[PDB]
Amino acid sequence: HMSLVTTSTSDGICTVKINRPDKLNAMNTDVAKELIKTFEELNHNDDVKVIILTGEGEKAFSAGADIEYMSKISADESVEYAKTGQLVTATVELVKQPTIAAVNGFALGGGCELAMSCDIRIAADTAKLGQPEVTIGVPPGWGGTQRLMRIVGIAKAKELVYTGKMIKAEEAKEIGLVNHVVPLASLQEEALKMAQQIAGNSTMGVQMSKVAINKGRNADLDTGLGLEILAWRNCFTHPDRQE
Amino acid sequence: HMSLVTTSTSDGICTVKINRPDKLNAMNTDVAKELIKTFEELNHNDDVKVIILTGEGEKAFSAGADIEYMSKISADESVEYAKTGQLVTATVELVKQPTIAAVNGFALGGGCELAMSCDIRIAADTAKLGQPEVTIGVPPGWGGTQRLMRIVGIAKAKELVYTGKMIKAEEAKEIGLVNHVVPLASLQEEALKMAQQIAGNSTMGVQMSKVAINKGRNADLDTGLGLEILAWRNCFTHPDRQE
Amino acid sequence: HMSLVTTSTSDGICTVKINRPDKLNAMNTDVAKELIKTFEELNHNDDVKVIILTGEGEKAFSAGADIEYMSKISADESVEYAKTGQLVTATVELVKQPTIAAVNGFALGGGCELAMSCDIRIAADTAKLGQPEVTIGVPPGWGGTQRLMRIVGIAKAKELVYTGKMIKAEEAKEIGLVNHVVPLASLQEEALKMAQQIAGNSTMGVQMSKVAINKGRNADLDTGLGLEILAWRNCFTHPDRQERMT
Repeated sequence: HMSLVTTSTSDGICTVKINRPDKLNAMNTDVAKELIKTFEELNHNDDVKVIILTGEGEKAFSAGADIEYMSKISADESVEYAKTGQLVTATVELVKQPTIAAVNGFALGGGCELAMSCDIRIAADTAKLGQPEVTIGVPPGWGGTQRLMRIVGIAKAKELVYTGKMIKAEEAKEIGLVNHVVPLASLQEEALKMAQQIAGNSTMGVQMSKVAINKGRNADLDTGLGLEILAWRNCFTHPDRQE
Repeated sequence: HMSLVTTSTSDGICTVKINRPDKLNAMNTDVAKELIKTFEELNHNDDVKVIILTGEGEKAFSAGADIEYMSKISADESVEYAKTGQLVTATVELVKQPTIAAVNGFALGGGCELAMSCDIRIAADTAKLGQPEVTIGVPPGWGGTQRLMRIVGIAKAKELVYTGKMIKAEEAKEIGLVNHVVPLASLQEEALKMAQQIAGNSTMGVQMSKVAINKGRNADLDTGLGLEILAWRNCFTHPDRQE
Repeated sequence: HMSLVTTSTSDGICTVKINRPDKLNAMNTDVAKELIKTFEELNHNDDVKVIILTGEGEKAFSAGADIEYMSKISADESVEYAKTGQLVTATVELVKQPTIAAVNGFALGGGCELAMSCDIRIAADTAKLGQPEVTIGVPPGWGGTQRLMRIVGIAKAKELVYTGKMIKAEEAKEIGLVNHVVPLASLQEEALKMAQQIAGNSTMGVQMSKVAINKGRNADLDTGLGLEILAWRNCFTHPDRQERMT
C-alpha cells in the first residue's frame, strides 16, 4: 500500500512514497490510516533529520478526483470521513521533523490538499494543481478551506475552490502554490538536494523553529513573541549551539 | 443609480451596474444605501446563483475617491458615513452568491474599497487602482486599512496608503490586488464565461464554501477546521450530493 | 554610534545612519539600545515627518548573524537577550513616523529582523536577505519566525528559515518581502523621493493608518473595524481635514 526508504550521510534522510500507481495514487481510508502511523502521530525516531514525501508512479501525486468516488452513505459518517482526513494532514503538518513536499504531476482533490500540509513544495514542470471537489457536488473538506487562505492569500483562495479547474505549475509557482520548480527529469535528485542541504544543519535548531512557527500562526503577533522566546531558550539548553 | 440584467446561460447572472456615467460611478450616501436594496440586506433571489459587478460606460468601475467627497462638517456625523460604507462593503463581501469585480478602468478610494469586498476580482489592463486617502487627509475608512492588508498581504498595503499613488494594471496583479488582469473589454465576455464555469458546478458546493471561507479569514486553523466540517456536512443532506 | 542628518522640504525627513563600519555595523546590545533611546526622541519630535534607517556607504546593512555571536551565558541571560532583541524590533515598528527601511546589501540576522520590522523595505539584487541562524544552532530570536511568516507567507517563510540560505534580494522582490527595484547608483534619491511622497501628505492621516494597520491585522475583521473607525474619526477633529479638501 506504501513504501519508504531511509538514506543520507549518516542515515538522516527518509522518503515516503504512496504506492498505488495503478489507481493514479488515489487515497482512501486504508491508505490514509497507514500514513498516520507512518509519521508516528507527531513524533518520529532519532535517526532521521528531515523527511521527504512524494508519490510513486511518476504520473500524479494523488489524483483523488477521477477515480475516488464512493460517498453514497449516511451523512453521519461524513464526520469521521472528514476527521481522518484532518488527522493525516495535521500529522503531516505538525510532524516532528520537517518534510519537503515533491509534487510529481497531477495533484487534485485531496492529493493537492495533502500537499498544503507540508513545509516546502518542490514542483515538477508537468504538474497540474487545483481543488476540483465542487464539480462533483461537495466542497473540499480534507482541510483545504483554510490552507489556500494561508498559503496563497485570500484573493487566490476563493478562485480555485469556486471553479474547480486546473492551473499550470508555472501559475501555481506564480501565486505561491509551489515554492520552486524543477524539471520532471530532475525531481528525484533535486528533492533530496534541498534535503541534503537541510540535513547538514543543527538537529534541534530546525525543529525548534518548527514549533515556534507552527504555533504562532493561530495567535497574534504579540503572543507569538512570548511563544518565540520559549523556543529560543529551548535551543540554549541543548549543546548544538555551543559547538 | 442601478440596473439588473440576466442575459446568460443557466439564468443566474445578475451583474450590478452603477448608472452614473457622468461622475465616474462615484460613491456617496445616495448610491450606497441603494446597493443594500439591490443586495437585499444579506439576501438575494434564488434564481440568481452567481453575481459580478462593474461600472457603466467602461470608463470607471467606481471612482468615489476624490471627485465625490462631501465630509467637511460634524466629525460626529462622519461616523455614519464610514458605517454606511462599512455596511455596503460588508453586504457585498458576504452576499449569498459569489461576486466578480469587473473593473472597467478607474477604481480608487471608496470605489476600490467596493472592489476589494469581492471574493474573485478580474481586472482590466487600463486599471488605475489605488488608495490616495492620505493626500485628501483621511485614513481609509471603508475597510481600506483592513481589506487591502488581508488581500495583498501586509507588506504591500504600507506603500499604497502611505504614498497614495495610482498603480496601474500590471503592478496590480503583481501583488494580488486583482486575481487576473484579463481584458478590460472581455471582462464581460470572459467573466460571464468565467461565471458560467462557476455556475456550471453544484451551487451548494459554492455558497457553503463561501460560508466556511469567509468566516475563517481571521480565526485559528483548528477552529477554521471546525467551520468547514459543518459546511462540509451541510452538503451531505441535500439532493446535490448523489445525482 | 550614529547620526541623524534630517533634511527635506521644510526639513522633516529623517535618515538615521548606523555607524560601525569596522564589523559591518554589528548588532550588539549597545546598538540594540542606542536606537531605542533616539527613536523615542524621534517619537517625541513632531517636526520630523519621515524616517529612514540604514548604514553609511556601499557595503552592507548589518551582518548580525555570523559576525557578532556571543552565545555563552547559561541560558538565563539569553532570555534577556531575547527580551532586549524583541524590544529593539518593537519600537521601530511602532514609532510614530513611517519607516522606509531601504535595505542596503547584507541583511542577515539582526539587520534582517530589523529591516522587516520597518514598514517599507526596498531591496537590491546584490543585497543578501536570508537567515543563517539555524546552521549555528539557534533560531532567529528577534522575530524571524513570526515576522517572515506574516509578511510573505508561511509557505515561503519556512524555506528561508529552514535552509538558512542567502537568497539574492532580487528573488525577494519576486518572493514579496520587499518593495522596489532600481540600479545601484543612488539610494539617496529614490528612497528619499518616496519619502517626499509621504512628507507631501497629511501628517496624521498616515499615522491614523499606521496605528490602524499595525493593530487590526491580528484580531478578526469585526474587531479590526473598531480601530479602523476610531482612527478615521481622529483625522477629522484635526484641522488637516478641512485644509486639504479645498
